[PDB]
Amino acid sequence: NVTDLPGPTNWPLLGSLLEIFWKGGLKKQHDTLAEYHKKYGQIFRMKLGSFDSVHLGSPSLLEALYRTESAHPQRLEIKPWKAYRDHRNEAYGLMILEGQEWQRVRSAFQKKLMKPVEIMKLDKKINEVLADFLERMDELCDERGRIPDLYSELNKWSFESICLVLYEKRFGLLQKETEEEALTFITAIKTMMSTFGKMMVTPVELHKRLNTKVWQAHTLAWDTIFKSVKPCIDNRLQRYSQQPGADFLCDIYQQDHLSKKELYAAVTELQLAAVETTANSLMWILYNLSRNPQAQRRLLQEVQSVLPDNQTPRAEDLRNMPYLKACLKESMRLTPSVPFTTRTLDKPTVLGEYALPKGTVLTLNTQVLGSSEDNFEDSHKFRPERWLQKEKKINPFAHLPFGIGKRMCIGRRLAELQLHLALCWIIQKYDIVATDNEPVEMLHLGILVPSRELPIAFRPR
Ligand code: HEM
Ligand SMILES: OC[C@@H]1O[C@@H](OCCCCCC2CCCCC2)[C@@H](O)[C@@H](O)[C@H]1O[C@@H]1O[C@H](CO)[C@@H](O)[C@H](O)[C@@H]1O
Ligand SMILES: OC[C@@H]1O[C@@H](OCCCCCC2CCCCC2)[C@@H](O)[C@@H](O)[C@H]1O[C@@H]1O[C@H](CO)[C@@H](O)[C@H](O)[C@@H]1O
Repeated sequence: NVTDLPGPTNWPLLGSLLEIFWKGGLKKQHDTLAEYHKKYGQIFRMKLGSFDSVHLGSPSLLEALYRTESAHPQRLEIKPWKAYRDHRNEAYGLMILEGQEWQRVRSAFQKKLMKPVEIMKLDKKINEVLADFLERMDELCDERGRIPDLYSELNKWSFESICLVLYEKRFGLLQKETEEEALTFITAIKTMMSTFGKMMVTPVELHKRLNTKVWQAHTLAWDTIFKSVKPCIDNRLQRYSQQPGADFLCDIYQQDHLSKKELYAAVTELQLAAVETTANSLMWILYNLSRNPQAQRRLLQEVQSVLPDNQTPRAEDLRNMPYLKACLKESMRLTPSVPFTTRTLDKPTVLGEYALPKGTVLTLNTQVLGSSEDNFEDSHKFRPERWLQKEKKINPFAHLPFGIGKRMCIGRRLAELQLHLALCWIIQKYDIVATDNEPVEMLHLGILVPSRELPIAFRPR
């Protein structure tokens, strides 16, 4: 068939853009899609307005796509960012780069942020950050052990951290009398990150022509952002000019031939695609911990066994902490920072008892895979163990917080590194206890963030 989908009644003009609201709206989209999947099975499809797409929610369909993968996979078109690059005449980046052009840049970095021997080498820099972060932590801690604006806090950490990795400089976000251009560049990011959203459901080209107030905002946001990044990536190059092998950036710029104009673009989308996501999972892991004392116990122990005394962690030991590394796992399978990624076919393909029309929009509901009762017994349970007892099962195509395919998360490594170190110093110097036992809903706003302030307390030892 072709119209056997099935899916939710196709109600006039809107499509399912009805229930989607008469159920919570966009911020609860992941939930309702989760139900349809429960309903209409492994695969179906819906149309929000004139937007049509088919949802994939199974380990089968996932391999049944991984294998049929193309050389240049591609997700939805982020036209607004593209619009800006063309307008202002700037390069593109792995988020929007395409086909050959993409594959080129990917390879160059891809081969350096996903190679342990290299990533692990970030070792100290991260700790330097982790250091000042905790040093500031107890200061923010009141006496109940709580932090006001935790997310905001963890975001500062992840920002400051990744920029030490990218521009090789501290921005001073972790302590007063050190902000200013720190936050203008931050706002620029925050403004830009909300505005572009509006030129997606609306004709960016139309906007541009009318020079709409919104077009101008987004423009300026990015105009600024590129002005904050450029010099940072010019100092890093002028500094490791005659020192081959040293700077991973300067090495790409020279023996992978890429223009400063391309590096600027690539780095920036790296930062953008980094920070919040990172911070976001860090917070959900903490949260899950605060709700499972036993598992936090078995975790503390493993952090004392491998680190007797309050000594500083180091990339490596992680090899000796299978419960922690898998705590971060299960955490992501129960509370994913990212619910789903999207793909575009560029050749008709086979899925379900169906075959897709080529050029179709696919929404890989990588979330739902977490409750696949056939791969996860008691899906609604935080069990860092299932990922350890080597008697288990779990086909890699059931847990994919970083996306499947070769156009999957390029950060994954360095992300997990950071989410492994910080989490050591945390569970080290602090106990993580629940401030309360009342409901906390996940809300899609780019990445599942929580409905309210996280009810978790940081009591010292
Ligand atoms: C807990 C942290 C993170 C999660 C869960 C995560 C999530 C993902 C996911 C699910 C994708 C989509 C994959 C697909 O197309 O199927 C993605 C793409 C990507 N991520 Fe992350 N990410 C995180 C951190 C990082 C970090 C720290 C960086 C930056 C160095 C990074 C940068 C990117 C980039 C540049 C892409 C686009 C790659 C391309 O298609 O060319 N990520 N990420
Ligand atoms: O930019 C990330 C997300 O990507 C955006 O684009 C993809 C979704 C397309 C529908 C979005 C629009 C629907 C109605 C008009 C406004 C948003 C949306 O998810 C958007 O809500 C957006 O959420 C945005 O991220 C912010 C958090 O830093 C939100 O506070 C902000 O409102 C912004 O919308
Ligand atoms: O969260 C917003 C979107 O929600 C879904 O619908 C998006 C369009 C929203 C439909 C329009 C609604 C808002 C205004 C018009 C009426 C209702 C999916 O596309 C989903 O993949 C999602 O698409 C978004 O894509 C962005 C790409 O950067 C990311 O924020 C993220 O992938 C997100 O899912």
